[PDB]
Amino acid sequence: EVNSFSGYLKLTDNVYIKNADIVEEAKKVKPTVVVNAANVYLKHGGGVAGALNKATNNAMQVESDDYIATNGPLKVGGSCVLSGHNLAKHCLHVVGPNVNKGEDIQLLKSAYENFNQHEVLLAPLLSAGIFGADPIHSLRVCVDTVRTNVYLAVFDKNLYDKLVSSFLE
Ligand SMILES: CC(C)[C@H](Nc1ncnc2[nH]c(S(C)(=O)=O)cc12)c1ccc2c(c1)S(=O)(=O)CCC2
Repeated sequence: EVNSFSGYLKLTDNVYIKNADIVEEAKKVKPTVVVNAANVYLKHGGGVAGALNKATNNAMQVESDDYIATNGPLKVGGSCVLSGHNLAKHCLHVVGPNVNKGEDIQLLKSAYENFNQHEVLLAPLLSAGIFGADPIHSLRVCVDTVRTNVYLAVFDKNLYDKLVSSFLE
């Protein structure tokens, strides 16, 4: 079956959320698009990007190095479409701002705007974790910006519960 997301809670008409590991969701669902929380040189060294690369047995990193050699780095707030390998038809590599490294939080709107070129996506919460954005603010920007159908996988029950409570205020 196509895009068989299960156990998500619908927040708005086009935003759904689950307490789940995006790598395990991608292997089960085989979505048309999985979003990677990338950096501008597509170096998948840890966190979500490192885990998605490891699940492709490093094929995503080799493909990413070839893209950067020909095209140069991405900009913060930008994206590129590459192969999904065994995880999806396509991977949309999106660069959210890293607030812990001084990047502008306003670019989080530009980052989520890349999702609107794809009808259905499996995604992480952009700029959260060690990128330093406030995760409740990242969910609000996602809900206000994305107009296509996005399934957010957030792999922490404590954070998932705080995000659903904040949305339902
Ligand atoms: C907030 C946090 C619970 C979330 N983590 C995750 N969310 C969803 N699926 C996950 N799998 C794994 S794993 C066990 O394969 O490493 C982690 C994970 C997350 C969301 C966004 C970002 C990060 C982390 S980061 O990697 O710190 C920096 C880039 C932006």
